[PDB]
Amino acid sequence: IDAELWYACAGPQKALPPVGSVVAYLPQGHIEQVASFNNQELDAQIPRYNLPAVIPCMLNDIQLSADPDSDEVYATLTLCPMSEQPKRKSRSFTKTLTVSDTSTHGGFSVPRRAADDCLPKLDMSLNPPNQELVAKDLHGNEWRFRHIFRGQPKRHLLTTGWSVFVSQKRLVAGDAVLFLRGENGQLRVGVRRAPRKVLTSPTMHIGVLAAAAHAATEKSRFSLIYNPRSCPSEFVIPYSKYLKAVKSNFNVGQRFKMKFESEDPSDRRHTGTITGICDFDPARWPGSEWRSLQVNWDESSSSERQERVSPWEVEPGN
Amino acid sequence: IDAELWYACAGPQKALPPVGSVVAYLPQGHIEQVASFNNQIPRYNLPAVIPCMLNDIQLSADPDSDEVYATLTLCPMSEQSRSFTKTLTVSDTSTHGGFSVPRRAADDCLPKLDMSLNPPNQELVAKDLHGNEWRFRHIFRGQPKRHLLTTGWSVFVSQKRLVAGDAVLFLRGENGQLRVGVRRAPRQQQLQPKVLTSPTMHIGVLAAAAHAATEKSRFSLIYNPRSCPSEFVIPYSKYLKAVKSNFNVGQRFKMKFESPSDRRHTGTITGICDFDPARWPGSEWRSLQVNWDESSSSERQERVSPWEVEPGNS
DNA sequence: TTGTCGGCGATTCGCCGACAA
DNA sequence: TTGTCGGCGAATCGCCGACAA
Repeated sequence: IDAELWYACAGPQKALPPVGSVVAYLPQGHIEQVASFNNQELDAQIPRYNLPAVIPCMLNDIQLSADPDSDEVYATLTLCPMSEQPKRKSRSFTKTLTVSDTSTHGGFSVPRRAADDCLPKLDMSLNPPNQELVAKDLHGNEWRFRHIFRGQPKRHLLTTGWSVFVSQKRLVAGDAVLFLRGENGQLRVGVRRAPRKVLTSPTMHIGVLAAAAHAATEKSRFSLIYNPRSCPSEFVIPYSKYLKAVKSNFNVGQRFKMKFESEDPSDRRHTGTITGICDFDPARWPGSEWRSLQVNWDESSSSERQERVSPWEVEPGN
Repeated sequence: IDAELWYACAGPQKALPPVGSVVAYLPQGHIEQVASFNNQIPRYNLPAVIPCMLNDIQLSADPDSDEVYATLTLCPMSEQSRSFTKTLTVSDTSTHGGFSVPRRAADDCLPKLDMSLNPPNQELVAKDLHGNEWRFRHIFRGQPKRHLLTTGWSVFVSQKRLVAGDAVLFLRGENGQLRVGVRRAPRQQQLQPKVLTSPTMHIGVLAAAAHAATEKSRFSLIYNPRSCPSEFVIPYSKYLKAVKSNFNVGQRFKMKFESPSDRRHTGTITGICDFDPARWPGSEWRSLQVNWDESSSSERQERVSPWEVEPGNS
C-alpha cells in the first residue's frame, strides 16, 4: 500500500512515528479510541490495572491497510515495552463534496487551484479541452475520468466515470475526495468519508489494558490498532516529544496554538488560552500528562470543541 | 422485540437458551467465535466450562449490512410459523427482471390473492428488522403462470445491497403482519479487523471471563451466529447430560446441519481425546473425533462436542 | 469561482411474453 | 416450475449552457 495515499486518506497533518524508534505508548488514548468506535455504554466495574499512564516502548513494525469495500484506513502496530533507559512531499489536493457532485443528475466541479497544483497540465483550445485521467485508489483499481473544460463562464469539470465512482464507492455530500500526483504522473484517488460487532465494550475496554499490563511486566511485544478517522488525539507519539512536554512548564493564562489543520493555502491558525492544569481522570489514571491542560478556545464556532489537551499537542503562542 | 424474524434471519434450526436459566459458558468456543472473523503467551487458568446464570438477551442487527447478533449477560455460580427462503437468482438480482417467486411460497404464507381479476395482483407492504416499510407489487402473469415481484424489487435490491447467491426471507405468523429478511451469502473479504488486534480480543475474552468468575460478577458477551461454528452458551442441562454420558468409539450418531427439509448427516466416532490438551486440559470441547459417512461437501468438521450429537438410530 | 436548475438526448430500467431446462 | 431472454415502452441518467453567489 502507498504511504502518501494512506496518509492523506487518514488525516491532514497526521503522521506516525519511525519504525525502530522509541515511542511513548499512552494507554489512556487507546481507551479513548476504543470508546469512539461504539459509544461506550459504561466503563464501570473494570479491574484495577495499576498501569503507568505512559509506557515507553520500542516500535517494531507498522502495517497500513484499508477495507476493500468502504476504503477505511487503519494500521496494525507492534510495540515492545522497554526496560528503564521533512522527507518528501508530492502535489495533492482535497475537496469536500457538494450535493451537486453527489447528485446523479450532475457530474463534479473541480477547484481551479487544484487543476493547477496536481492535475496534468493540459492542451490549448481543444474546443472543448479534455484529457483522459487514470487514477489508482488504495487497492490498485483504475477509475477513468473525463476531465473536460467548459461552461460559461468556464469551469473545470469531471463527467465520465464520476457518477459510477459515486455509486460504487457509496459517497454522499459532506464527504470528501482526494488526489495525489506522483513523479510518474500517476495520479491516485482516495476517499475520506464525513463522520456519522464482535466484542462488548467492557471486553475490549479490558483486553486493551490486560494486554498492555502483561506486555509491560514482561517486556514482551504486543500489538494494537490505529484507526485514525476514529481517533481524537494520537496515542503513540515519539518518546522524545513526550519528554520535551513533561519537562516544559506551562502556567495558567499562557496562550497557545495548535497545528491540527494544515495542507491548505490559508493554514487557518487555531488558538486558545490555558485556564488550568489537572490530572484529568485522577481515578484510574492519576498523575498522568494525558489531557492535563484545561484550555479555553478563542471564540470557537461549534467545531473542534475539546476543552482538555495534552502538553505535546500545543505550541506556546502569542 | 420480534424474535421470530431474528432467529430465521440468524440461522436455520437455531434457538437460544431461556433467559433466567442455568447455562454452560464454554470459553474455548467463545475464543473460536472471535477467532472466526480473523485467522489468529497468554496464561489464564480458566475452567473449560463455567456454569452461569443467564440474566438478559438483547437481539440486534447492523442496519447497514443487516448482520444479526445478540448481547448476553452471564453471571457465574459458585454453587455446585409460515416461513420461506430463497437464494436469489441472477434474474431476481438483475435490473432487467423482478423476482421470480416459488409457487409453493405464494400459497403457503403470502396473502391469497383474487384470481377473479384478469391480471391478479396485490399491493404488499413488508417490514424488515428496523421497522422500515418495503412495498412490493406481487403480480401473477407470464406463460406459464408464475408469481412475480415487480415494482419495488429493484429498490430493495440496491438499498439492501443484494447480489446473486444471497437469500431473502418472508414470514406470516398469527398476526398476518408480513416481515422481510435477508441472509447474505458468506464472503471472506468482509471479515477484517478494525477496532482491536486479534491477541487483544483473544485475551480480553479470557480476561473478562477470568475476573467475572473469581468474583461471581455479571459479564456481557456477543453472539454472532452467522460467523459462529457451534454455539458456546448452551443449557447447563445439555452439557451435564452429555458429560455424564459415555460415548465410546464405533458408536453411530446424527447431527443437525443447516440446509426447509432440515437434513441431518451421519457418521461414526473415530476417537475420543482431549481436543487441545495444552491450553485446555480435560475439556469436553470438541473432544470427539468423528468420520462422516457423507464426506460429501468435505465439510471435514471431524472434531465435535458430545452434546452436538445424538446416538444414531431412527 | 462555483453551486444549483431547467432543458433535451441516448441510454438505461423495468414490465412483458416467449421458451426450454 | 422457474430461470433466462428478446422486445418495446417509459422514466430515469447524464451532459450542456444559463444564470447568480
